[PDB]
Amino acid sequence: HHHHHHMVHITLDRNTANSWLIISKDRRQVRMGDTHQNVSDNKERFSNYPMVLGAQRFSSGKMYWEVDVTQKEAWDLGVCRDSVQRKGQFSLSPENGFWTIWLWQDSYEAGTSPQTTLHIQVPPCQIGIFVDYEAGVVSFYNITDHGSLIYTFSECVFAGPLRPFFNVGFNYSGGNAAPLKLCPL
Ligand SMILES: COCc1nnc(N)s1
Repeated sequence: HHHHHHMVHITLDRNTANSWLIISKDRRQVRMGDTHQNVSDNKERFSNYPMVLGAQRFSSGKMYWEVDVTQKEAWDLGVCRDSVQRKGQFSLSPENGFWTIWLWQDSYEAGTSPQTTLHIQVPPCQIGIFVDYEAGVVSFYNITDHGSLIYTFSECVFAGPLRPFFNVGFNYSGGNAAPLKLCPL
């Protein structure tokens, strides 16, 4: 791919984070804390899952960013509508306003309904996410494997402003404490 030149500087929005997340001072890293992080509750916070949004909102153009997933066992990444549900249980699907992939139990899947099996030969340490708003495209790239394509959502019906979307995953196993990190340009 040749998408690197649409690179954007993404920062995390503390106000949207689940109350157990810890976001770094530079707003570029997030990890699961071992307890409630002593913040007040608000209507923006994801209640049920260890999720957080980027601060940036996109309604046009082409955007590209990269996320470090080194040594994590579980995570979700992609984009979502600014108006996605925050409270209670929900599935990650385009019908619910999410364009995502994930790692779970040693398999990678795209968040279609129902979910789609991904075929990745080289487990990624860094993921590139590309959004073309006008074209209705969200694509994922394996930075560890020379930028190879992972998955493309096409004919996307965004139906609103988009935000970068992150899930650090639970850490029931004691093997998923590592952060998600936004990689430098
Ligand atoms: C000010 O926030 C009001 C709230 N209502 N539901 C929550 N989860 S917190």
